[PDB]
Amino acid sequence: GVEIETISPGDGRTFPKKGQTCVVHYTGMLQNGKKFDSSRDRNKPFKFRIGKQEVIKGFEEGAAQMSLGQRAKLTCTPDVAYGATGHPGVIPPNATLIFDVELLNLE
Repeated sequence: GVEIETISPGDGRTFPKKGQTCVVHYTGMLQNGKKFDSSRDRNKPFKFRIGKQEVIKGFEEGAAQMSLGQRAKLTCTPDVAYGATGHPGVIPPNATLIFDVELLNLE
């Protein structure tokens, strides 16, 4: 399940498609917890493409439901990211994810 709660500004029309490589300043957050991940720290804006299952499933669908310049607010279910397994030492088992996501892409 992907829930979008948009911080508005942008265009609302340029949507990501297959074969396109997009650029995201992501920012993680644990529910009732602290940060666990940031692209704001490293200043390297995480260039990735669409459709290769590179990212987790919850972040994947929320990337397509945005447009250029927009700023969404994801909410990922446990079964789409890590929930039974848990990423070792960083994401606990049965975790619910929050993501500050800005889509400033190309192509």
